[PDB]
Amino acid sequence: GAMNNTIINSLIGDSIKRSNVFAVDSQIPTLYMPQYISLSGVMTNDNQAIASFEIRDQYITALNHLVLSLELPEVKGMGRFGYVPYVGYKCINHVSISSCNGVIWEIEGEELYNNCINNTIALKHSGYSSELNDISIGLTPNDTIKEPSTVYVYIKTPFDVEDTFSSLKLSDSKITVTVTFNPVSDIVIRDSSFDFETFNKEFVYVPELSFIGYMVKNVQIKPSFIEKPRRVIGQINQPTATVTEVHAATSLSVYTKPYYGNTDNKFISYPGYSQDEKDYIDAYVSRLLDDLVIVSDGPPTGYPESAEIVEVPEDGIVSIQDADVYVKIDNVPDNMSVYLHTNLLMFGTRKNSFIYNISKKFSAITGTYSDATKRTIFAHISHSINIIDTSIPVSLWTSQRNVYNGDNRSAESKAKDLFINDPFIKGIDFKNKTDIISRLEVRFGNDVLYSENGPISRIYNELLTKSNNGTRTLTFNFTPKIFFRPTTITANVSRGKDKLSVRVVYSTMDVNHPIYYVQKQLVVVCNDLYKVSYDQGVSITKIM
Amino acid sequence: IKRSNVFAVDSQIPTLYMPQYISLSGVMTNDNQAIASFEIRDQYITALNHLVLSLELPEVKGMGRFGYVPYVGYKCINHVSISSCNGVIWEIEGEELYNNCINNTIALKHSGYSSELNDISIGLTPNDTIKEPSTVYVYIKTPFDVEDTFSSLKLSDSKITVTVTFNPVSDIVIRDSSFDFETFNKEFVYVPELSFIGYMVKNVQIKPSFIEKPRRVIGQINQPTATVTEVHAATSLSVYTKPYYGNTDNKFISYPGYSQDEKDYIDAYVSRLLDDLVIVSDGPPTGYPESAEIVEVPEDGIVSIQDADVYVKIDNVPDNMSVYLHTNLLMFGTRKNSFIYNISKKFSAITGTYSDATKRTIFAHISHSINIIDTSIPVSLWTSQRNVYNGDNRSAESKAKDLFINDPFIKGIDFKNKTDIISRLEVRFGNDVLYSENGPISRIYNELLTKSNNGTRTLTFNFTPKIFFRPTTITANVSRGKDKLSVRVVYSTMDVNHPIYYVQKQLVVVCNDLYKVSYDQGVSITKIM
Amino acid sequence: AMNNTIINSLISIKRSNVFAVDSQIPTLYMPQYISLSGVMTNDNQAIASFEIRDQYITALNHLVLSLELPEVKGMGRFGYVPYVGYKCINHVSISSCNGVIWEIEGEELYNNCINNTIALKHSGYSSELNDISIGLTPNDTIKEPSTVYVYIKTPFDVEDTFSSLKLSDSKITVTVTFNPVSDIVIRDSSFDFETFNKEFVYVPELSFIGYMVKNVQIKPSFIEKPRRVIGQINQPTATVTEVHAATSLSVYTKPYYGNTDNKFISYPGYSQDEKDYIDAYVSRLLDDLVIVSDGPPTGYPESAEIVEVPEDGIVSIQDADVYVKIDNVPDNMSVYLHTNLLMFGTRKNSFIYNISKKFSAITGTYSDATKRTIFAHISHSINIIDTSIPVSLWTSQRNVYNGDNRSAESKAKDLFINDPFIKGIDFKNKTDIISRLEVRFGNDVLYSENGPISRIYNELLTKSNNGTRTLTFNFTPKIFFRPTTITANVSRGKDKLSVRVVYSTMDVNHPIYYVQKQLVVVCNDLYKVSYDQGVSITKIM
Ligand SMILES: CO[C@H]1/C=C/O[C@@]2(C)Oc3c(C)c(O)c4c(O)c(c(/C=N/N5CCN(C6CCCC6)CC5)c(O)c4c3C2=O)NC(=O)/C(C)=C\C=C\[C@H](C)[C@H](O)[C@@H](C)[C@@H](O)[C@@H](C)[C@H](OC(C)=O)[C@@H]1C
Repeated sequence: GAMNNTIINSLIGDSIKRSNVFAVDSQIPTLYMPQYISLSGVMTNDNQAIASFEIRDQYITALNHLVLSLELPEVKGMGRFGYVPYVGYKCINHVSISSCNGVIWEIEGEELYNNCINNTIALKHSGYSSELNDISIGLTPNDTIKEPSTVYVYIKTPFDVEDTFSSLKLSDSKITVTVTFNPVSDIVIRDSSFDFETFNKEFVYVPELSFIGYMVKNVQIKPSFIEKPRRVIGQINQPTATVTEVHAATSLSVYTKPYYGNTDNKFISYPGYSQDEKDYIDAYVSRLLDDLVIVSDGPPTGYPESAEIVEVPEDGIVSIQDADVYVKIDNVPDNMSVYLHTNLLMFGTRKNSFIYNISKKFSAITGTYSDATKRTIFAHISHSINIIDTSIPVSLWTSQRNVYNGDNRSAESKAKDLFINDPFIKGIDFKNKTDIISRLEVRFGNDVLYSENGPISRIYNELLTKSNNGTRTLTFNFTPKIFFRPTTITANVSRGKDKLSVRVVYSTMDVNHPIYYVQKQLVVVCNDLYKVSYDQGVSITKIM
Repeated sequence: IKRSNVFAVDSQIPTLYMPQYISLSGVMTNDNQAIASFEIRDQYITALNHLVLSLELPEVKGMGRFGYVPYVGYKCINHVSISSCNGVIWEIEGEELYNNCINNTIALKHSGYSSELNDISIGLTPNDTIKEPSTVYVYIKTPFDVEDTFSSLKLSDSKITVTVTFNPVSDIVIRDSSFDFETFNKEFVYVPELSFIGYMVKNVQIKPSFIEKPRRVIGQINQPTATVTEVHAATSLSVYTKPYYGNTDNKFISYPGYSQDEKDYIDAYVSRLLDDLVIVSDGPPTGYPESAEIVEVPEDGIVSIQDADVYVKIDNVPDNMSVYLHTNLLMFGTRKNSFIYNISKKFSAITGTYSDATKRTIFAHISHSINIIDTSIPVSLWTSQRNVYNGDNRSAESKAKDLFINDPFIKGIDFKNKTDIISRLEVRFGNDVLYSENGPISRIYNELLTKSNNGTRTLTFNFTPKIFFRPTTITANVSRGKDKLSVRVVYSTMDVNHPIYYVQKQLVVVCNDLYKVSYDQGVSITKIM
Repeated sequence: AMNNTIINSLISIKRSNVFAVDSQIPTLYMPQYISLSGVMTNDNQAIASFEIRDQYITALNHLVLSLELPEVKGMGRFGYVPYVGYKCINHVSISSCNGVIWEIEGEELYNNCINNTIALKHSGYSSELNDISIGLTPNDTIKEPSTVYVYIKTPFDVEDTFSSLKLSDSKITVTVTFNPVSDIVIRDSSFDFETFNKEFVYVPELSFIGYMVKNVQIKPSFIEKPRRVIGQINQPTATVTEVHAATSLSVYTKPYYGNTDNKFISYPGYSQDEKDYIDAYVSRLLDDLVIVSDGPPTGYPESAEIVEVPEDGIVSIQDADVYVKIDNVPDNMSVYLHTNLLMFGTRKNSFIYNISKKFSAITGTYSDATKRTIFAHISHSINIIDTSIPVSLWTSQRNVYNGDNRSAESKAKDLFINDPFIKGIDFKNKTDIISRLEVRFGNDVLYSENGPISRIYNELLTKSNNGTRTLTFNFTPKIFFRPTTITANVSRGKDKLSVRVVYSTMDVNHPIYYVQKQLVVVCNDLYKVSYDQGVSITKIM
């Protein structure tokens, strides 16, 4: 019939005991009923915004999947304004889940975001749209820059790992969820024209905590284990950080963070919603091109005396030292000539030494002059502009270290600069592309626990977690979560093996390049093992 | 201390079986709805799962614009029924099968998602090939696939009949007026083939199982209520809206083809409007209705349509010709002195260059505020009775390029289902409120828990693992009248002078009822009560 | 707060605890990421040997091969193939003192990782590596040095610690055989490949997750070992002998470019979509297709038929009409179309495969500043096959015409592509050239299909967009169960799998007809892992 005769004869024609692979006994589970519960908080104000949510109900036996709502207000007025990508996560400074017995679980804003970086849905929900993240311009004092919106922040906790099995049980105890918010300055990208002073005064965080509550008939509570993260931020430009009292750790993550305290946090360009490396680069090239190639009737005006604008010769090639720039613009009027800004942005430590000129990073600029709009429409640009260039704060171009003026752009271009205060920036560039760690050494006391010359620990992290944006992580727990006691790195207090000392070898950069002056901070995250006890309320105990 | 072996495991000998991919040709039957019946009866086919329906799409020859809807294979399905001699074992509505597969990129690609199928192709001669023949594969996801061999549909020497009801070819096709649909609808025939993974099991040990059967109730047009009766044991409840285009001719100004992003829909619309929006002509433009207000662009480039300023600057315009802006391309107004929804006002800057060689304007950059809703407005609503103005002030050429879209699985009020029109949801078990929300938090949980970007407002009752456990259901009380689920929605208030306000809405409520699979004297299902 | 309707609904039968679980103490162990430098050995194939023997290392899994790609300096066009790290691999073999435990062919390891986006990205998929870079001076940097990571997916990773390869105080040798650097590199004639091939050396490093296990309790396990059979060139048959217990059988086709110089007109670089391949081809052809010149164009062969575009704009190449209209053309110059850019035919007065006929409309604007044509919109019928035709076939002895009527400038821009993992007859493996598939277990027919339904099931069951015609026999969960296999009957002759395909035939006047095909049949055989006196495998028969 339908089955092939070769198969029928292979089977039809018994002694050995076999496991039933075609049927299973449908086990009756614990009688329960779930419900999505949303709660309004209590706002408190260094005058940091803190939201407190109290969960106390006889029928809320267990809970998991915490989602924080945030009502973003209508933004009216003049100037350029936009929210940072995944705005909802960037709002969060700290989250604490505590009971009468103390803190059960807590996370720093950046660590919660890092744990959700692989979750596209959670990231989209937190605020990733052209409506929120593109930089909008307000023309009149009553013009709407941003329409009001609601964002949803998934607060991933260890209670979600195995759904109902991992859920936080409530032993007739009061659970308080505390959310500490970062200043609105962090989540906003704006220009000088925008009235931030008024905005910061008028802005208020409007949060609402949602969770999946479970009403369990005759609950049989058993003790569980929980991994609690603990971060350590090293001193400015120090290649070392130490995590004290490490007794039972499931993982250790190492990454870098830039420090922009020495700057005004202003940047030349921002790509808006489009977040690819190419998008960041293109946004920068587009901003520079306005001043880089000028079609004018006589030498261009409105630029500093320090600026050296050169007329493009008949051959099209302009020679800036060793660098040759080919500039050819079509439909240029007979009364006008093509000009090139040979030193748009320049840096140097000594008056007659090596110079880093952004105009030298261009090799070919082709376009057509529009008689109707009286502007140059660029066709193709050949350049060597990188993600680092786009990530250089404006302050460093005009820094005291620089012997030259630095910023030779027009006043128009300078006015379009945007303040970026994103709290979750990693590495030294906006895309965290440049790996500035040449070598990583992890020491458990005096002994060397781990060492690497390549980011193989990041490769394993990215592979094992199926993430495209991982960190140099040392996982100690390869045992299945919830159903087993996690495997940890056991300490030896007597031998001085109760600390994790991380040492890195930062890459050596050129002093005549502005990124050299971007202050660095080594972030070391340690996940400590704790035991959840439900005897006379919920409580946690550090495994030692 | 006693420790569990985490580095080694005893390799259990499984049930002796042999799988085989079996493909069957059906029996076609013809309201003259196309129905395909597939009979599965073999002593050696002990169990089956992973149903895949193949469809041989024919060569499309002739004149006019033609293209298939994205995921054409899923859109073909109106209903699927898996039945035995004891009756229906499992059944699903076309849209619900598609909804269950929306997160499966592979299944969606297989069903027909290509530039070859979905881009709108134009036929120039009556014998010109518009679309080349193709075969699409529709994965009919069933609860028998959840845990592979463990969840498989067992055949107790019983006849299993797979019945596939097909939607009319009108639903899966996007065409213009020039296309001879009358002939196509007559000539078109569904050519199906059902494939499945069959298992020959030596000494099968069948045990009873549980199955979730989806039930849907579609509310009346513009009625914000729907009720699912005889709810005794439900595992979930999904709530969504569907647009109803009966009050229209199902014609739309633009369609982006294969490129399905929100931006792609918007760009396709802007491109279609631009042909009539900015005109380079020798004297005032002709071929437009008297109702049209085409204004010559002044020297400064700014044309003022009320409070809205439109900057229009076209290069290489001949000395004998002038640049013109259509100030009321598409307009809507309920009353003569009320708010006006003007599509030309949705543009702020239009720059381009006139080509002397092709005698046409090549647009460079467009600054506009056009949205996904604009692209989703049926042409009929612009020329609606409620509109005191003419409405459609486009050229006869532009109007002839309009496409009929009859996609049966459209949700919300826009083509991308972006706009959430439910302001408040209220679910009642019997008479008592089971759940209520002011925000789409149930949709957020659905999208998060299922790792889907296109979820619905879903109330999940079962958070217990499937197949290995009896699903956690909402327990009913007949005596208290708690034997039904009533859904009441409050729609988001829109301004009356916007054309989309007149899109008829339909509330869809899906209930997953729990059934017990019994294998005593053939396969049979029993509703848990 | 909980709703009153829920509280009233809840407030004898045995129930499984779904809200709590006993946290079982696992086997005491400690993991460590261990990286090892190899031993390089050298038609004169590069082989890297990695020896794993340590008292602490009890078990291992997740093999990752690191490769140090050197700085590429000099003149000419150069770029690496996408997923360069996987393409480097010819063979991988994990062996003990008792012999080979597990081994895979380079292409099969890549096929097993094609659904893993992360593993593919790590192996080298960037604009920095895969876009074709041009070197202007002999000391100009074409490619900056980079490190690529190749995830060698093994059956020991399936269930993490449970599936891990245990080392019974035995020496485990990981042997990696490398394909020639010619395979992983896309370059032009201007590039000094001769020097590069001499100077290039594979710099590998094997990383793995080692486990130090206190009081390990080793139990025997099962392993699926792949076997590949490549049929004779263009032959629609291949047989895999000694098939006693197989879990699956995959069937696919590969092109053979031995009859060519492996040179191709265009390559899209990093952008790998079908449209990207097509656009890169159109862009390369357009330079010679539409010429703006002062009088008839020069620098083309005598065989070229360059026609001046009439006032009408339409140029008629036989039945095919090409509309060409270029703006801002100088008064002294005219618009010209190359009516036979690439042509193929087997007879002097028969059907022609002309590439110029594959164009219907070409619009653009002439730039006075750069003295070149800037194309705006192109209407064409160019396909993935056209882009996949090797240059040799256009100039082949089968062709009555000259074939390649492009300029010397265009011909110099041709790139050598030697990617070892190309499937089908096109670069995107779009064209399905198998009309029918027949699989025989011994002399009896096991499976037959007229459509690629086995490929559809493979793509669906593995959640992959790039699958093959696969016959899976094991639908039982891995590691926790003995896999389900086709059972042989040596006495009845049923101890081999014979695959017979029916290839759809191409048009003899179309250059792709002369692209050689190869049938590839992959069989996964079941083996038992024994740990008694070292690690050893035994074929299930
Ligand atoms: C993290 O989850 C684990 C929980 C551990 O803790 C502990 C104590 O809690 C558990 C649950 C809460 C379970 O619900 C559970 C199962 O439902 C289950 C098995 C199955 N395991 N074995 C056990 C021995 N038997 C038998 C013994 C003698 C002859 C054969 C065979 C099956 C199991 O052990 C379970 C289990 C535990 O062991 N499924 C079956 O019974 C079955 C009908 C088929 C199984 C098919 C696959 C093989 C299996 O799905 C595989 C893909 C894995 O995914 C799981 C094993 C999973 O492990 C990992 C790792 O993934 C565990 C559920």
